[PDB]
This record gives sequence, structure tokens and C-alpha cells, in this order.
Amino acid sequence: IAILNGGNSTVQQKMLDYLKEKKDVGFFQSLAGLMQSCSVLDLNAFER
Repeated sequence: IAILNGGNSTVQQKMLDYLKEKKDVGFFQSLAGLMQSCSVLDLNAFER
């Protein structure tokens, strides 16, 4: 977030080029896993 703050096109392009050159499905799989494991509000714990 700190490096990409303001939507720096240079950094965005460098990340895209790195991902394209080094085909890394693991990065997207890790992102999917993180957003799947992100916590949400649960009523049972609040009642406890």
C-alpha cells in the first residue's frame, strides 16, 4: 500500500511485467486464499 499509494503507474507496470515474465499462479492463488480466509462478523461470538 505504501509503495503503490497514489496509483503510481511505474510501479504498477513493473509489477505487471514481473508477473507476466515469471508466470506465477501461486501469487493469485495466495490472494484468493487470503480473501477467502478474511474474517467477517459472527453473531455467536458476540453473544458469548
